[PDB]
Amino acid sequence: SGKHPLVQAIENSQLKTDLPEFAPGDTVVVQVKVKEGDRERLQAFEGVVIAKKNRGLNSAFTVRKISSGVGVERVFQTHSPVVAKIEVKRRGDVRRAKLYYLRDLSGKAARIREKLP
RNA sequence: GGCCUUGUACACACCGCCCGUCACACCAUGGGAGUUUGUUGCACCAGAAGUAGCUAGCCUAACUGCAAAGAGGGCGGUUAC
Repeated sequence: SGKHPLVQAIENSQLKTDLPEFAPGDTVVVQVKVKEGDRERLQAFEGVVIAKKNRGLNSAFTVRKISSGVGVERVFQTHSPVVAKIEVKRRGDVRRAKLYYLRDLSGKAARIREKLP
């Protein structure tokens, strides 16, 4: 709430009301809507959350994964309608908010310990 | 000019035989700044399926228990090769 009240009021009418709770270090599956011509489908993007920005309507989160030996990161905009659904598959145990150090690790070294209730 | 003997790689028989460089044509081959293929010795990194060990997170038909739940099993995690 660092913006003017009118801007806050305009942003508040667009907020999603069903996002789950998730934190950096988790692994999530994001369903993205893909539109080809008139063909609508859902595509899954599964990976580790390495960064999360909490800014209301301007909230975002970064997901990193390995695809056919190539690392790929996508910075999803949380409240965009393109993100159909977010599932939390596993909860991780980390010590910091941003996990950019995972970019320099591979395979076993990049494993994240599971957070145990 | 004639006879005997001797040496010879000459026998078309010394107008013999025959050697090497240079020039010409062909053939195989050695060396050579480098270029490139296969294979291999170490040293390290990464590492699947699989097997062996340890775990206690989760889930559970046959057994035990009046039942609560145990035993056993499975998934997961993890170490070695």
